[PDB]
Amino acid sequence: GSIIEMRDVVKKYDNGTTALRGVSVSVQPGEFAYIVGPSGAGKSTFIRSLYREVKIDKGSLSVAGFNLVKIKKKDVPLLRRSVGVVFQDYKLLPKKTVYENIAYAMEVIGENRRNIKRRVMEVLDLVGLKHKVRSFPNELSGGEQQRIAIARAIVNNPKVLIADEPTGNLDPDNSWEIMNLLERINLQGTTILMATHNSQIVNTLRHRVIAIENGRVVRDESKGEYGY
Ligand SMILES: Nc1ncnc2c1ncn2[C@@H]1O[C@H](COP(=O)(O)OP(=O)(O)O)[C@@H](O)[C@H]1O
Ligand SMILES: Nc1ncnc2c1ncn2[C@@H]1O[C@H](COP(=O)(O)OP(=O)(O)O)[C@@H](O)[C@H]1O
Repeated sequence: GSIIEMRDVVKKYDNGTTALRGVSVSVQPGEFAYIVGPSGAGKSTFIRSLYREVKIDKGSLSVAGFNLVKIKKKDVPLLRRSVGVVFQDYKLLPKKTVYENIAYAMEVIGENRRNIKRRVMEVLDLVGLKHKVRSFPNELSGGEQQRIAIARAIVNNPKVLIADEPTGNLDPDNSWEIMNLLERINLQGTTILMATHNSQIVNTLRHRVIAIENGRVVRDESKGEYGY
């Protein structure tokens, strides 16, 4: 069974621009897929629809057992605990330590504090930065910040991780390091969809490629080339 099932999705913004014009995409647990296409094709709109940051107008969309047409605002946090999200600009909170930035994504459950700490240390070890637990984001390189943000994204052990240009603000060396981390997370079973403009990454680390142009899927292929 699918972990993401999108059918005939249409999205028109308030000013009238139709950003998705009938997109259908099916993703199985454990897949790694790149989302590629020219500026304005609708990649960001597609990614945002997967964690309900944008609401679809027509079609259907299910993610991790959540019906994103039906889900109420009050339940989006629950969805966010099954879908981790990674951003091009990392979006750490600059006044919080590394520990606080990661712990913030874990829901408080009565006590929870000691359990939260063990899990924060687990994901820090997964990304190789346990020695930064008390650091602030400014003390970290861009690559280190994105590794911390990825630790935050997986802190609830989600089955899906969505990334919008996760290496777009990183230089080449750090871009490859972040790809290695994402691939390691994927090999453990997590489904990963990531939008990207990095032709060298897509052409080298071959995965499923979903190409969008003018709001429609034009190509969907195993181990595909970047094609742009
Ligand atoms: N015409 C547009 N084309 C592309 N992106 C847009 C457009 N209008 C708004 N945006 C996006 O939305 C952001 C601003 O959101 P906006 O609709 O102005 O809401 P608000 O001002 O209430 O926060 C922009 O930074 C951009 O990312
Ligand atoms: N908030 C917005 N309001 C109006 N138009 C928008 C908004 N955000 C994006 N668009 C437009 O919708 C289309 C798709 O944008 P986007 O999903 O960001 O594409 P991509 O990520 O492929 O560059 C573009 O024409 C863009 O200008």
